[PDB]
Amino acid sequence: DISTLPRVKVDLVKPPFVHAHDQVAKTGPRVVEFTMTIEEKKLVIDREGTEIHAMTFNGSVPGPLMVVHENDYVELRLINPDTNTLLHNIDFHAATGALGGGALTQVNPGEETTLRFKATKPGVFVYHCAPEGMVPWHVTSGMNGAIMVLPRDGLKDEKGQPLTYDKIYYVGEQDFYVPKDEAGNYKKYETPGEAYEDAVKAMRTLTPTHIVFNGAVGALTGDHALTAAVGERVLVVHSQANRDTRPHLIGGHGDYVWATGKFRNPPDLDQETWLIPGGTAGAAFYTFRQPGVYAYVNHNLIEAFELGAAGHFKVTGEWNDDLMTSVVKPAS
Amino acid sequence: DISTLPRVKVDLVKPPFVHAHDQVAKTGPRVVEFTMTIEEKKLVIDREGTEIHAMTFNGSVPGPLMVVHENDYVELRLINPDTNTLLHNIDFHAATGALGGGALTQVNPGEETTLRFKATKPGVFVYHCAPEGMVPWHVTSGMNGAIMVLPRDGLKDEKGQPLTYDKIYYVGEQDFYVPKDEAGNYKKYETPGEAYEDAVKAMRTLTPTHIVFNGAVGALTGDHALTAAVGERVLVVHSQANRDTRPHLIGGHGDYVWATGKFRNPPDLDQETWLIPGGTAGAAFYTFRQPGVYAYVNHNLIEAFELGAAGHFKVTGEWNDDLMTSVVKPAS
Amino acid sequence: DISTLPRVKVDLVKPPFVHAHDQVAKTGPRVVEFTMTIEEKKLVIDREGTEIHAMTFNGSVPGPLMVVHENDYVELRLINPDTNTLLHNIDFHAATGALGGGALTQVNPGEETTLRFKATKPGVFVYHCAPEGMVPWHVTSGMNGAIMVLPRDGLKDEKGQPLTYDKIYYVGEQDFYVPKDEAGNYKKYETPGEAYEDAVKAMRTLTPTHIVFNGAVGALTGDHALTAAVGERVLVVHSQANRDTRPHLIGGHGDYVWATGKFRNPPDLDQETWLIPGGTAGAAFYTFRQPGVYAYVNHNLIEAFELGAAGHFKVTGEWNDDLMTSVVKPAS
Ligand SMILES: O=N[O-]
Ligand SMILES: O=N[O-]
Ligand SMILES: O=N[O-]
Ligand SMILES: O=N[O-]
Ligand SMILES: O=N[O-]
Ligand SMILES: O=N[O-]
Ligand SMILES: O=N[O-]
Ligand SMILES: O=N[O-]
Ligand SMILES: O=N[O-]
Ligand SMILES: O=N[O-]
Ligand SMILES: O=N[O-]
Ligand SMILES: O=N[O-]
Ligand SMILES: O=N[O-]
Ligand SMILES: O=N[O-]
Ligand SMILES: O=N[O-]
Ligand SMILES: [Cu+2]
Ligand SMILES: [Cu+2]
Ligand SMILES: [Cu+2]
Ligand SMILES: [Cu+2]
Ligand SMILES: [Cu+2]
Ligand SMILES: [Cu+2]
Repeated sequence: DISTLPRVKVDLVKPPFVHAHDQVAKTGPRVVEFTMTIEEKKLVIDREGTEIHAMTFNGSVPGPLMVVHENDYVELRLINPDTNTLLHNIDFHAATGALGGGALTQVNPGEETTLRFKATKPGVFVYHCAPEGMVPWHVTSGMNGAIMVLPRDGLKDEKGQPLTYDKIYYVGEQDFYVPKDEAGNYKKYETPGEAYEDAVKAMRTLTPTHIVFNGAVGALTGDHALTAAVGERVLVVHSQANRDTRPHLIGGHGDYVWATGKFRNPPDLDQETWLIPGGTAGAAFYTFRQPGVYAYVNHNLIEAFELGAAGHFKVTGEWNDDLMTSVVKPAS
Repeated sequence: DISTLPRVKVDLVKPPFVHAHDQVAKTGPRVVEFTMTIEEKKLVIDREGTEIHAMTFNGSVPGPLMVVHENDYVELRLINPDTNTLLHNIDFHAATGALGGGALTQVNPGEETTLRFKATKPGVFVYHCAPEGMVPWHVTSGMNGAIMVLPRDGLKDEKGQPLTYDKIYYVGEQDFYVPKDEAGNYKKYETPGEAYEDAVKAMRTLTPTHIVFNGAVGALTGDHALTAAVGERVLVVHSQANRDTRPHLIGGHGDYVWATGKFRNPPDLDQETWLIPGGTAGAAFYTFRQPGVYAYVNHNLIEAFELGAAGHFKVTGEWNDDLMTSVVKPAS
Repeated sequence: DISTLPRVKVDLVKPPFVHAHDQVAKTGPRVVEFTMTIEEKKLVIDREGTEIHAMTFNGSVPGPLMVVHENDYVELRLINPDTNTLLHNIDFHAATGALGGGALTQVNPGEETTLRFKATKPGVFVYHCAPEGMVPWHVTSGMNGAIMVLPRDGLKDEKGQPLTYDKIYYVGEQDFYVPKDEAGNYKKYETPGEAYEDAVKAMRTLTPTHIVFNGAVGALTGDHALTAAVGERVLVVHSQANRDTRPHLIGGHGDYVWATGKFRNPPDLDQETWLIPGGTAGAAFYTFRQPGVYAYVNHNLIEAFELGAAGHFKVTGEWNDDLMTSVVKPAS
């Protein structure tokens, strides 16, 4: 009887940050209430000033990470304001039935809906828009995110012992297919609808023009680099709603990795690089052992360094010469 | 001494259906006899009427699923009628030696051969044609299928407890590379041989023009949707002889998944999406919990919804509001 | 205190062979000293005579396999002779900190450096060049290899029992992106630097022109086929520094496979084909059961048979008719 369960309202935060939550559940099952507003907006995605009409949940690419526990209910109020031009919906890969909710959440501009579903399987899962007949256009315009369903007793290692993270970040990776003219220059459009047939042709090449973290080339660099300290335990949730990726922490490892994101399985240990299939979220746990700059990349290095799938960590603390040292510095 | 073993003749059925078999072996090891006839035929693969010269085992794309038990012998009579134009052979990834049988089964039109091999490893495995110098042309013209070698005691979960399926379906996924003229229109040819150099050039782009289930866009929809009932346990065998895929049941999960298809390994649990590498068969087990339409897709959504890699399940039964419900239907 | 540990100097050998080592450690932890010389050289990569300016560690593509044990120290003297034209460095995915060593090993032509790192995680790992701003160009010009860190007690199966190999081979798989003119012909350049902007444009297509084992189409065939005997236990280490691959032994299996290459995890059993993600090394163990020719391929068969990712094993010994036999040889 759901009416007797506690309700808790969560205010979401912008990726790559994650809303406050408890790893080990401090309450019984709850109805966890979220609200998201759909925003179609112009986004500049590279250093050249290339602009697309992005389709977003809550104004960001990716959409925000939602965090609940196994056997909580998720109640999502989804709002499509009348300033938008398209029909949207939402499909949760965490959910059972009705196309993940897509069949029940079709909202025209000026409409809203509220969906509830039970989070029966623990793991990180993709959510994305999926309107009939226009599914990849919405997804590849940025309309995807992820949801994490923690076990009620938190994460465990391969021997069943607790794993506790100190920090968590969410990296959404996005493949974009920006249409090009005859000579290879990117086209611009006044409205999302203008782009539609050119977008289909661009997608059918299967060759993205940009692959980015957090919605733009260089988004997770500089003042927006991810941070940690030596000794900190960090969980990085990574999603890709449409196309395979292979994350790698340059200078580190994935100590414990759930490449396909489902926590009832034991983690893979000591990974250099792992494959997250398109339409999946995964999670990697690492304890930092050295300070400095790290690069976190899709290790198709062309995708990383030419097309945009690279971010940075900046790590503070003490250098350990036992792990690595320069014996003879570069010299003639 | 093989001459003292029982022989049993199996009549194959057209995908996505699977011939009758027992999950737990009710006899000792047997010689299991199959016959396949090669048929080169014209196939219409999309709604626009695009036609290719397909190369098939038993008239279908994919070829039929063969089912035996571990340590059975498979004896295959392979017939290449004189109405065909090409040399063909067969390579079983389940088999040990002679290029999987390919070296021993080269049949010109008007020839036949009989191969026997012992099924020593349990799992689902690809089989495909592989003639010297023309391997990817035959495979990507549809000349592939799969074989399932069940353990003698059936399937088991990750704790070693029995898993019994109620229904089984076989989804063969096919990448096609239809040659195009200067403007992007598909070419037509009178005979398979006419297409050969244009086919090589089309394949070398690494970009399929169509990716389909059961040989055509929309093949597993409408009257040919897959069916199940709420509460039924369904095993879906999925193969891809040449190119990676990432299956996903929209509105469901893979409860138990052998992504690379080999049953001595524990299944992965609770998968949203899984990667089947090209040249592999995998298997996913799901118990339906909600009625309605489900879409089963390759979750590169461009590959699914633009290029053809999508099918439907239609599921009968009772709706469970505890798992999902619309709290407020879409409204202004 | 490192100064009290034994030092041992290893002389590397050319792939696909591997330097002598012990599987089970016969000494305590050591400092293992390697020297590598960088060589930029012209390489002919196909039967048509296509030439690239390759960037190599020790004159080969791939670079040589280094073998140590867990908790050894690796000390690498890296030499960039003044006959080269470019800055180079090295990044070990086995190492912790400083971008895998890349930040500490930048050598202009005429310089050398010595790096030491502790091998704290067992597995096979990629190493590659990664200079700031030119990472994929160096990697996709051949500047990558692998390092194997064995557990001190050797390899184990999924039940923790020892696995001992009789022979080991290293297959480096390389994606090349040779620039093309308007009509599709490959361009030639006097120096590596001439090619740079054309190389960037070629890489951004994400479509390799060649995918090869051991640096050229057909490198592991003929007199250079890999050899084994029936009954021999063979470990094949396979790396791909940039792009996914899916190895398959035609006529065999991977009996025990570490697809993502990390030995603290149990192997996957009985694999037909396995996925090694780009930026990863994996390892497969097989016991040969039949003599004859085997093909070892990337099982995207277009990549294998059209673009070059195929090699051969030639296996001596006795044929076993119980496993496979021709019952009726091909006939009219
Ligand atoms: O846009 N409806 O609240
Ligand atoms: O190429 N990944 O869908
Ligand atoms: O092929 N996915 O990067
Ligand atoms: O080791 N980074 O590509
Ligand atoms: O999906 N389990 O990593
Ligand atoms: O075509 N031979 O039966
Ligand atoms: O892209 N899969 O071979
Ligand atoms: O890249 N395989 O869809
Ligand atoms: O959730 N289906 O793409
Ligand atoms: O290959 N075992 O899923
Ligand atoms: O090139 N320095 O030895
Ligand atoms: O397509 N593999 O990076
Ligand atoms: O997509 N890698 O072959
Ligand atoms: O079975 N070899 O492609
Ligand atoms: O990475 N372990 O196969
Ligand atoms: Cu939308
Ligand atoms: Cu989806
Ligand atoms: Cu054939
Ligand atoms: Cu094969
Ligand atoms: Cu270099
Ligand atoms: Cu790397």
